[PDB]
Amino acid sequence: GSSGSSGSLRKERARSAEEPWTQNQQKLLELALQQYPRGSSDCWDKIARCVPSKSKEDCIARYKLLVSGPSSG
Repeated sequence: GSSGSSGSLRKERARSAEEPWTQNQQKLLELALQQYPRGSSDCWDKIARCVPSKSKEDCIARYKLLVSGPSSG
């Protein structure tokens, strides 16, 4: 765009802001989503516990995709 310094942020692997989910994390979460269903902000706070890699906030940001995806049977 226009020659500017301050503004929005650009994606970059280096930053590693939104790291991927390993077979483990993806699992620890799923299994959790079952034990700690929707409810109070605390409900999730617990889900993040089973995930020593991702945090509560991340757990919720991942759920959207988990529920926003097709699944046969």
